[PDB]
Amino acid sequence: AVKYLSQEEAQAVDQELFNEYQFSVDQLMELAGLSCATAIAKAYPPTSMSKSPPTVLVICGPGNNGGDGLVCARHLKLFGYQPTIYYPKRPNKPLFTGLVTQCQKMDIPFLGEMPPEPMMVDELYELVVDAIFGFSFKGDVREPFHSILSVLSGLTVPIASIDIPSGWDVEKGNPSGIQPDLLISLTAPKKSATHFTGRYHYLGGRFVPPALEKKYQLNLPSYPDTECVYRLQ
Amino acid sequence: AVKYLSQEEAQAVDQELFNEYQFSVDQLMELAGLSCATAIAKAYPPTSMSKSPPTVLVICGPGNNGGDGLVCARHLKLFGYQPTIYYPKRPNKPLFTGLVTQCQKMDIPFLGEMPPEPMMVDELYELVVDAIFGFSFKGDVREPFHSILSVLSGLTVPIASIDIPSGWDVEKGNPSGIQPDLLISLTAPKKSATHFTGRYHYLGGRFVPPALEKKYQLNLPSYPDTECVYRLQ
Ligand SMILES: Cc1c[nH]c(=O)[nH]c1=O
Ligand SMILES: Cc1c[nH]c(=O)[nH]c1=O
Repeated sequence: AVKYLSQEEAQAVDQELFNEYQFSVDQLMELAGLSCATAIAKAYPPTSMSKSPPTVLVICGPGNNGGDGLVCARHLKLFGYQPTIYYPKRPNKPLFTGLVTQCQKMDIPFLGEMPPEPMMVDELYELVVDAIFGFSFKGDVREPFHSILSVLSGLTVPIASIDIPSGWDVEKGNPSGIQPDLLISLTAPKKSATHFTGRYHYLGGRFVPPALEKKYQLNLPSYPDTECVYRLQ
Repeated sequence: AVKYLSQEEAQAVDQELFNEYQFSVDQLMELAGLSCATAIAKAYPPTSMSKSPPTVLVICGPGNNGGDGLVCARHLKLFGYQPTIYYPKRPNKPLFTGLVTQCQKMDIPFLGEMPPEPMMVDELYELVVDAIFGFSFKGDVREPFHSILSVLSGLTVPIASIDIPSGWDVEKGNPSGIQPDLLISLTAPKKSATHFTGRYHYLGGRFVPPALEKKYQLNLPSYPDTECVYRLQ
């Protein structure tokens, strides 16, 4: 049975990865983003969708979860989805400026505003990716994300969350928060994951050294062959 | 029919990727390395091998092909191979120091010398990955790579080459050079690829924007589902 990580633990593992093992931030994010794009394509394959190419809104927050979202948007386009991104708060750091340019030149469009009504999102986007807040959230949630989350909580189309459903307390969840259909837990699941009631839970981020998985007793499942995702439960 | 690129063309496409599209070097290398690890696992799956875990020597050169090799070693270990690396000439740049530490802490060992006789390599390593020179080679080939290539040309176990078989002229090949069993062409094949006579030719590096594939008329095949490799011919 895979370990579900405290916020303490998750912070520690993440910090080993960057300092002790010296993975660069972009390397880990590229693998995370790919895992996400991959989970989405397995859960919601293109052939199984009414639109062709199937359309997807990726909503990216102001830190690393946002960046996973950018990577994810990009691999989705390659897997034959048609993504659109909303990215309202963009850290001005080469990592993020690069990701934005990549998507831009992939003709992945960045909206200037969130569609203000649940219905409009529903009509335009067959699936929505919540790439807003991640495991290091505390929060608490400022604008424009409060009003964004609030639009999301009224959607009828599925939500895919990266790592944590944004708006949820990282260990305790949130009974009134958003309720996604797919959760991609990166590295290993966080304790908020026990409150998850969607259909698809996937593990992603196939880059965890054995020595580290042992040290924290993560008990990761065996990813099949060369896959970067594993369907849990 | 996929385009086979001149060295001119390949240099140009590569430079669009980094300048115009602003992919960072590590992002592209992580995807390349993964493609390689993946081609190897599909061509030589673990179950199909006499040793368990199956063993692999990754020989890494002094530039980017070397770095793809480091990434590749690492994903191989994750896919259940047991790799060993020989990396004699290491650029002292954070990118490469990071890759070395990652592998080190994965318990992937870096040999201090090349086993000097073809037979010793054969007895220890079921497969050898040629991660030495890449598409920007001119060369010409200095030590210790000359004596290395020379050891390789006497092997009985298969060779997997990344992008180009090292020692070959990038467009014209090399009749007396090494003769690999697997070639992983990254991005798109180079003209040396027409001289390839091994069994496995895979395309890798699933990150080519449509606008760029169109501008250079690469005519890439369709990668299946969420795969990062495609078997050619
Ligand atoms: C440990 C860790 C690293 N990176 C993530 O995105 N999530 C995690 O839980
Ligand atoms: C265009 C190009 C980029 N990167 C590579 O490794 N090989 C290539 O041919």
